[PDB]
Amino acid sequence: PQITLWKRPLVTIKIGGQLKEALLDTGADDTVLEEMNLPGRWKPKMIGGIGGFIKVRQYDQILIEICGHKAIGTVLVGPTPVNIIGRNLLTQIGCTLNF
Amino acid sequence: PQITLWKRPLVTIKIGGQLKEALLDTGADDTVLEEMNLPGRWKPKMIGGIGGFIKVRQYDQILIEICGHKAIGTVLVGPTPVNIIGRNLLTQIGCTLNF
Ligand SMILES: CCOP(=O)(COc1ccc(C[C@H](NC(=O)O[C@H]2CO[C@H]3OCC[C@H]32)[C@H](O)CN(CC(C)C)S(=O)(=O)c2ccc([C@H](C)O)cc2)cc1)OCC
Repeated sequence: PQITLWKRPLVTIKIGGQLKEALLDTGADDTVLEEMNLPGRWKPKMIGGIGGFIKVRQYDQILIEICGHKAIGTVLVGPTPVNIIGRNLLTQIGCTLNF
Repeated sequence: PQITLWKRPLVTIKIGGQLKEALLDTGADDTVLEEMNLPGRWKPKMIGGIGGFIKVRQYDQILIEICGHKAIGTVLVGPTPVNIIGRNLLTQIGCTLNF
């Protein structure tokens, strides 16, 4: 689909078998989701945003379906203010900016 | 044009008579620019994201040119780590997400 930006580009995602809402975020290198339970191993990681750094849990090679498009990649889980889909997965679903 | 997301969507902007590099950021409601001493009145504001909040100065009705496309709107100035073009201006240049 084509998504305009008059509203926040929020979409429904499916991860770990559960539905959530997430923001398509071209300014994010990586994908960061609010605190949740995901199966499998994970490693601690740090990520920095506009206000500083936070501790996240890094889950690699995670299946995630974004607006009907499948991706398999890295998902960071931690105290982000909002579920954000970053470029690591936006590229997988073929997302581009156009103007 | 069409901008793929393999790398950060960085573009040249013109503001306050100066050229700068800025990120086309669909995850940003508003536009946040590096410290610059723009003329005119402003009001203080707090904006937050990953890692907490920072203090910025809000200027209204500021003209920005983004890849040759002109836009006019609110710009927040402060110690942001990167220049962020948000939806308030991205809409004005007809920017969409597409997949
Ligand atoms: C020298 C390098 O600096 P740095 O590493 C941080 O640099 C960056 C800082 C911020 C961004 C943009 C930001 N992206 C990330 O947070 O992405 C995270 C995850 O993926 C990683 O890639 C990039 C960073 C990591 C979002 O797109 C937009 N945000 C909102 C989302 C969170 C809802 S927002 O910015 O908070 C924000 C909030 C309110 C408003 C107005 C008020 O509406 C405008 C903008 C990009 C790079 O230093 C660390 C201290």
